[PDB]
Amino acid sequence: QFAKPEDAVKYRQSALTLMASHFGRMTPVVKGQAPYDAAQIKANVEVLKTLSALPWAAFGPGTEGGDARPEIWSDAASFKQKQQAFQDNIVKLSAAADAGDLDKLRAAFGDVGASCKACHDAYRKK
Amino acid sequence: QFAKPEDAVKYRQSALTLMASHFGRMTPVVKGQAPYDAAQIKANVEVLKTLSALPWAAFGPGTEGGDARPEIWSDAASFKQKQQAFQDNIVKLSAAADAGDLDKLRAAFGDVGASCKACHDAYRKK
Ligand code: HEC
Ligand code: HEC
Ligand SMILES: O=C1O[C@H]([C@@H](O)CO)C(O)=C1O
Ligand SMILES: O=C1O[C@H]([C@@H](O)CO)C(O)=C1O
Repeated sequence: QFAKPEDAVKYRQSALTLMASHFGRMTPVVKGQAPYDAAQIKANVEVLKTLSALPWAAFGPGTEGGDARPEIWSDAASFKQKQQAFQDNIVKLSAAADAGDLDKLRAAFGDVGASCKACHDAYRKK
Repeated sequence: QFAKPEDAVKYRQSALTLMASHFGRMTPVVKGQAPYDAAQIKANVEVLKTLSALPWAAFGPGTEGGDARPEIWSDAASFKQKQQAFQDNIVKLSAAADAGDLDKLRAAFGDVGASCKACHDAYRKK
């Protein structure tokens, strides 16, 4: 869907920004600093679910740029396992949110965050 | 969810960018230049549905900036009717996509586009 590689870069950056917001806005809740409203979090995690699937299609062939390391393309199978692990942890977060269980939510939240960082450590420029 | 007004600006700009992409990528399909796969479009419109609800919460009190005109806040009821009309036209687009009907899709697509422009004409800086 991208006329030029820069358009793919702008899309994925925007998608990832929207993820950081829907993920990070729950930090005060999982820390207990803000109240836990199970329905609120269920709805937010549904949004995060949808967003979490979007960036990866914008790293298609020919879309080198931004802060994406070139190894995303030369090690396509590894990069796909980091996105899959992340998306599988998002499924676990959705399950915790759907269950309305704050303990399970904070554990699942931590697993998601670790998956973000694992990908950044390998595939995002400094 | 925004520490500073600039964070709300960056969020809404990112959300709107993701909308322009999920909306605009269907242009070749509604023009007949690309093939119509009803399931493909149904899935894409489901993404657009979700995205279409996101920008508005990032024009909250105190978030003046970007290319948002100040009248968004001083004429809050008018701005809310432009976002509601847009979101109602998104519902009609979802119905067309769910029905798998290209005629209905192209009419609903046109109505959505007109609603984007109507809001821009009143509330987006030049
Ligand atoms: C690899 C499988 C990734 C996972 C999982 C996550 N992110 Fe990431 N992120 C990745 C790359 C390769 C990049 C660079 C993209 C580019 O072309 O520049 C990023 C970038 C971000 C950004 C910055 C976006 C911007 O506005 O420029 C943010 C805020 C970000 N990523 C956040 C984030 C979060 C919160 C994640 C888990 C919920 C996460 N990312 C996962 C690669 C990957
Ligand atoms: C008012 C109810 C709007 C409707 C409906 C749509 N948009 Fe819009 N858009 C609006 C404003 C006030 C702004 C400025 C935001 C800011 O703070 O800068 C915008 C901006 C855009 C952008 C640019 C985003 C960026 O990266 O800076 C795009 C690409 C955009 N809008 C597209 C768009 C489309 C395709 C719409 C219908 C599907 C649409 N917008 C509706 C206000 C409103
Ligand atoms: O909210 C965020 O979480 C991850 C990372 O900090 C998790 O360790 C990230 O990159 C964000 O923007
Ligand atoms: O794809 C788009 O459609 C609207 C407008 O052009 C409809 O007339 C808009 O602002 C986009 O970025």
